[PDB]
Amino acid sequence: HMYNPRCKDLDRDYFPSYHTTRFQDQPEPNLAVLEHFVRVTKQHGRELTEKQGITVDHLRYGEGRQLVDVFYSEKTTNQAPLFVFVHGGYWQEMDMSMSCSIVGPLVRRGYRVAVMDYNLCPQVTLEQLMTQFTHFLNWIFDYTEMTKVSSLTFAGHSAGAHLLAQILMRPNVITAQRSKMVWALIFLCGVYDLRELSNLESVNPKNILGLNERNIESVSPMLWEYTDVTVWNSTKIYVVAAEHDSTTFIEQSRHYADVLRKKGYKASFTLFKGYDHFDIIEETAIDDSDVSRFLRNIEI
Ligand code: NA
Repeated sequence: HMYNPRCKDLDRDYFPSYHTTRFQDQPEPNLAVLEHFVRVTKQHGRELTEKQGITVDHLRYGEGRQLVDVFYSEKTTNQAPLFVFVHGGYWQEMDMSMSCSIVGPLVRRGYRVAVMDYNLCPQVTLEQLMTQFTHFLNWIFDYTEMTKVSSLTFAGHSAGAHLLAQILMRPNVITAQRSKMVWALIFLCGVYDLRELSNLESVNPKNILGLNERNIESVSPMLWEYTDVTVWNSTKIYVVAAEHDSTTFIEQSRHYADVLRKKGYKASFTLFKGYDHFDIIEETAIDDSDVSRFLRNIEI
């Protein structure tokens, strides 16, 4: 429609699972690319604590699904930097058991890694899920200050890249000092402008995101009016889109990166050759992978 001027189908251009070049021997490649996603990532999660010698602390920032699993190696100092991952799933699915592919190589490079969970729609309106996420940001800074670690990196995939993007507009929580602690913000294949997808029964069935004409501003990072930009000048921001996403996905990332840059943040856009929306996460469990080396390079 808008981010894809060649568009025919929107229910296809808003489900990344259709733009994969993988599983093409299959009648429904999309179902295949999800089955695979769910399976391998759960495998990655069990392997962390059953074969990799990594330790996990089970914490929470709130009731029920509002959990933080903190992964570390005991051979490494407790004042290690902290890497925070915010998972995807269209605000309707995905959980901790599928969110920990990224942990292993980072722990092996000397990070502590916090992998968080959140409540889904429609248990919350997206709008509420977002005030809950604000509580998680307060919790994670409260927690790092406790351990007097003063270097953090945040990464969010997909709907989690969208949820993460509020860190730049919650200054009553994220002080200038807190901002100063952040080395990088990484936004993997997110959505930033919800205006289109809001009116779809395939993405938003029976309006479970609880959106409407009045809160569309609020839930669209694309549309905000950024202030107090200079306090983020120590933080590098990387908006990433995968080569084989939807065209809509890719351009949203590209424009968000532009919005960010024009407003004067240190942001860049990347189009990541060979990846789709999903294997771009799957492969974070492999230290040698392309995406791994990308995260490594952010450090210099
Ligand atoms: Na540190």
